[PDB]
Amino acid sequence: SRYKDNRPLNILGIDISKMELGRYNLFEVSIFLQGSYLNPFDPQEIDVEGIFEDQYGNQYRVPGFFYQEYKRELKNDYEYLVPVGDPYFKIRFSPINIGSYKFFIKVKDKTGREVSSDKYTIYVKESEKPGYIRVSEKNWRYFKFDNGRQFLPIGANICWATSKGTYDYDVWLPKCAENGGNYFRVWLGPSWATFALERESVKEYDLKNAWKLDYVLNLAEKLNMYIMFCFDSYNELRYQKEGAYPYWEHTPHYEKNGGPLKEPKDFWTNNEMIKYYKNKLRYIVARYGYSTNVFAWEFWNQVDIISPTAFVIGEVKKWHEDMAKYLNSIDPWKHLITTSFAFSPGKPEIDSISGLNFVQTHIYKSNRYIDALLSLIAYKEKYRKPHLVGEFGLDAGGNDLWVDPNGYVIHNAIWTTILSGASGTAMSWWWDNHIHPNNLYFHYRALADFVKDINFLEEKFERLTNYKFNVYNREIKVIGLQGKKYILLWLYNAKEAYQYKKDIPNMSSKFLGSIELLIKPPIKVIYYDTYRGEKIKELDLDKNVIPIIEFERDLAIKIELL
Ligand SMILES: OC[C@H]1O[C@@H](O[C@H]2[C@H](O)[C@H](O)[C@H](O[C@H]3[C@H](O)[C@H](O)[C@H](O[C@H]4[C@H](O)[C@H](O)[C@H](O)O[C@@H]4CO)O[C@@H]3CO)O[C@@H]2CO)[C@@H](O)[C@@H](O)[C@@H]1O
Ligand SMILES: OC[C@H]1O[C@@H](O)[C@@H](O)[C@@H](O)[C@@H]1O
Repeated sequence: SRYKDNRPLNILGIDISKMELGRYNLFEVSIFLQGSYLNPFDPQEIDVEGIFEDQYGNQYRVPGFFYQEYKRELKNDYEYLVPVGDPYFKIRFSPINIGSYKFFIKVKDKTGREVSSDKYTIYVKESEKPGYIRVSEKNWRYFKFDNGRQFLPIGANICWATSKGTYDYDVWLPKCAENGGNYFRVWLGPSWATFALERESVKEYDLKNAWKLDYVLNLAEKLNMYIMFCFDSYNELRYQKEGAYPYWEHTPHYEKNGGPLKEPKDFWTNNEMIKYYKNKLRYIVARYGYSTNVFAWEFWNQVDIISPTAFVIGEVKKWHEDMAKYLNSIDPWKHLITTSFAFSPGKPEIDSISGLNFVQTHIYKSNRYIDALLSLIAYKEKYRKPHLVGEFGLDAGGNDLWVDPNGYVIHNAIWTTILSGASGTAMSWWWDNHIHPNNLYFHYRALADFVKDINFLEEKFERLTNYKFNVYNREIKVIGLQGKKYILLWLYNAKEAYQYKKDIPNMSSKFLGSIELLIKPPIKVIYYDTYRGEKIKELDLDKNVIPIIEFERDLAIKIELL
C-alpha cells in the first residue's frame, strides 16, 4: 500500500491535453485528487471514470488509472527510469465519431463518497486513422479496420527487450516497419518481462513497466504498427520441476511470494485471484484501450502447458468465457480477444468460444513444416473466424539460430501461411538473436510488396485445387490461392526448400516446366523473385498453361484474370 491516501475525497486539478483533435486520436485527461484508498489499482478502493458522449447519443464510460511519469536514460547497456513528480490519475479516450463531445469526471472512493467535475466540451475533426481492427464481415478469414480497409498482419513476435528496454524497440520497430511490417506481439507477463504489470504483486501494477509499454505503443502509433498484448504466459503457472522455462516458484500469484494462490490450479477459481485479475483487465483497458494500435487482447501464451496439476479444461474454458465477457463489457472500443496454445491443433473446447474473436496456432516443427502449416490452416477453417499463426520456428530449442542464418525457415513459413488462407504471416520467434542481427527483414519486404495491391476481402480466395504439374526436371510443389480476379502461387523445390546451407539465391531465364489451371484466358502472368522482392518477368497468355521459369528454391507467381 505504498500509494495509500486517507483524506476526504476531492478533485484538486484537471489538465486536458487538447480541446481539438482528430478521429481515433488520443485525448488525455490528467487528474490530481485526494481521497481514502489503500490501493489506487483497485476500483473498490478508488474508482475514477470519465463519461464521454458524442453528438449522436453514444456514451463511453472510460475507467481511469494510476500513473507515474518517468524520464528514461540509457546507462550504457541498461535502461534506467527516473520518476518525475508525484503520481496521479489519468483518463485516456479516443473518439470514434467526429463532431462535438461532452465529458465529465466521476470519482468514488472506499467511503462511498462520490465527487464529479463539471462538463467539458471538445471537438473532433476527421483524420487519416483507419480505426480499430475487427473481423471482416465480408470474409471471416481476415481482419479489417473500421474504415473497411484490410488489416493483413505482417511481422514477428517482438515480445520483450534486453536490459536496454525501450531503446531496443527504438531499433527493432523502425527496421520492421520500413520492411513492410505492421504487426508485433508483446508480453505483459511473467514478472521478468519488459512490460510486466504484475512484477512484484498481483494486487498493484508496476508503473515503470507500464510507462515502457506506453512508450512502445506510442512508437507503434508513429510507425503504423499494431500490437497483440499477451497478458499472461504459461510459465507463471508451471512448477520448476516441470521444466520449459518454469516460473511458479517466483511468480507473485504464489502465496510464498505474497499472492493468494497455494498452487497454480487455484488460479481459475480463487475468488481473490479472479477479483485481482479483473482489476488488471480494468487497468489495461484504462491505460491502453483507447489505442487503435492495440490489435488484440490475448489472455494467455500457451495456457495448455501450465502445470498439468493446474489444467482443468472445464475451468479454463469457463474462465476464458467469463473473462472475455467481462473484458468486452468494460472495453469501450471492443478490441479483439484471443488466447493461445502450445499444442499446434489447439483446444477446440476453448477455441470455439464465441468471445474469442480469432484462433491461433503455435508450431515449432523441423520436418515438412510447410505441409504441417497447410494442414493446420485447412483444419482450423472449421471455426469460421480468422486464424493467426502466432508463433513459428524450426525448434523450440533454438536450433534456427545456427542452422538457418539466412532465414529460409521464416521465408518458407510466411509464404506458406499467406498463400494458404491464414489471416497474415506466420509470426517468427527469435526477433532479438536472429531476425535483427542477421538482418532478415528483407524476407518480409518481398512478401509485403507481393501482396500489397491485393484486396483479400474481395477476392473470395480458395486454396488452389485443380492444377496439373508438368515438370520432369524436379519435384516442384505449389501452395496457391484462386480468387475472383487473381491466382497467387508459391512454388517450391521440395529438395531445396528444406536445406539451409546455400547462399541467398541470386538468379534467370530458362524454361523449367508448366502448370495448367482451371481458369479462362486471357491472363497476365507476373513472375516474382521472393528474395529480391522484384518482378522477374511478365507474360501475356492466350491459354491456361503457365510456364514455370527456372528457380533455385522457390518462386512466386501472380496471375491476373483478364
Ligand atoms: O532471456 C529473457 C528471458 O528468457 C526467458 O526464457 C525464454 C526463452 O529465452 C525463449 O525465448 C522461449 O521462447 C519460447 C516461448 O515460450 C514461446 O511462447 C514458445 O514456447 C515454448 C516453450 O517455451 C517451451 O520451450 C515449450 O516446450 O515449447 C514451446 C513452443 O511449443 O516457444 C519459444 C521458443 O522455445 O521463451 C522463454 C520464456 O517462455 C527466461 O529464461 C527468463 O528468465 C529470461 O529473462
Ligand atoms: O537494439 C537491439 C540491439 O542492437 C545492438 O546493436 C546492440 O546495441 C544491442 O545491445 C541491442 O540490444
